[PDB]
Amino acid sequence: RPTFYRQELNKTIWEVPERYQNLSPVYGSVCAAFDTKTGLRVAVKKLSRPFQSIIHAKRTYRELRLLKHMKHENVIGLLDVFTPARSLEEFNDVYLVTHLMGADLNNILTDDHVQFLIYQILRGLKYIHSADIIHRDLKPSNLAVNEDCELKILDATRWYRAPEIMLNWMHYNQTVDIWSVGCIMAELLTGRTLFPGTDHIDQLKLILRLVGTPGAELLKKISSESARNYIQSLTQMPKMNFANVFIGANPLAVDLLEKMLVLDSDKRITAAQALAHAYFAQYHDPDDEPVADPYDQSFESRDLLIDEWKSLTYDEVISFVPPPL
Ligand SMILES: Nc1ccc2c(NCc3ccc(F)cc3)nc(-c3ccccc3)nc2c1
Repeated sequence: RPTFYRQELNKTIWEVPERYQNLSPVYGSVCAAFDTKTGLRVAVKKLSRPFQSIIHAKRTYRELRLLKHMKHENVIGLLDVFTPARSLEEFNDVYLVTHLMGADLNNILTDDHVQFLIYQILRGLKYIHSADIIHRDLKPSNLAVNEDCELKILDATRWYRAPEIMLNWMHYNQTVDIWSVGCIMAELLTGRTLFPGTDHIDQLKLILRLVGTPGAELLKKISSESARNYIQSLTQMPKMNFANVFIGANPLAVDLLEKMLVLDSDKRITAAQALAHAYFAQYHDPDDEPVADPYDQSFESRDLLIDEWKSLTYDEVISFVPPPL
C-alpha cells in the first residue's frame, strides 16, 4: 500500500501514488506523468463519475476488464490501476495508467509507411478478434503512433463506421473493424477522408457510390423490411473500379482495399486473412502474430445494481497484477 499525494488539475483533485510525478494535463480526464518505478512516461486517466448510474458503473467495469485482458504489442495495455480508497465503502474514484504514446494517427506517408501502419493494426485486430472482442470505433484518433512508427490500438465518428452498424443490424460480426481499417488505409494513401459524410443518409450514399448498390444475393440476407425497402429505393450506382479511384497506388494495396471495403460483411476479409495478403509480405510473420487468451464476456448480459458493479470493479482493482519488467 503506497502513499498518495493530492493535487488540483483542471478544477479536479488528483490523488495518486507518489510513484507518479510531474503530472501535466492532456469519460474522464487524462494527465501525462513520469513513473519513478519503471522510469517511463505514463498517461494517468482519472475516470469521471465512474459510478454515477448503472450504465456508468457497468461501463467502468467493462473498461477495466478489457484493459486488464490486453497483453499485446499493438494494443494498449494496463500498466497500473489504483484508487485512493482503503475499502469498498470509500471506493469512489478509479485511475488507469498506460504507456504515454507520442501522437495519434490523425495528425499524420509513403507506401512503406502505410504497409507498416496497417500491418500493425491488423495484427492488433487479430489479437482482439480472437478473444471475441469487437472494437466498433476504429478511427485515426483511436490509433497511437510513436516516433518509431510503432502503433497501438486505443479504446466525425461516422466516417469510419461499417454500413451494417449505420443501419443498426443487430448481428454484425468482427469485420465491422475491417471496414474501418479499409477507410483508414484509404485515407493514409490519398490524404483525404474516403467517406466524409454529413449525416447517416449522406454517409451511405458516399459508400454506395464507391462500392455499388447491393445485388440480389446481399438483399436476400437483409431481415429488416424497412431497410430492404430503403436500399432498393435509392438509385442503382455501379461498383467503381478501385484501380481507378486509387490511381497510382501500389496495386497490391488496391487489391486489399477491394477485399476490405465489401458491402457484404460475410464476404469481407478477416484480420488474420488480411495479414497473409501479399501487401504485407515484408512484415507478415505467422509465428509472431499471436491470439489472445479467452475473455469472459458473460457480464455483458447481466442486469445488476450500481453497488454490485462497483463491488465487481473494486475486486478487479485489488486483483490487478502489474506486468513484468
Ligand atoms: N449477412 C448479411 C450481410 C450484410 C448485411 C447488411 N449489410 C449492411 C448493408 C448496408 C447497406 C446496404 F445497402 C446493404 C447492406 N445489413 C443487414 C441489415 C439487417 C437488418 C437491418 C439493416 C441491415 N444485414 C446483413 C446481413
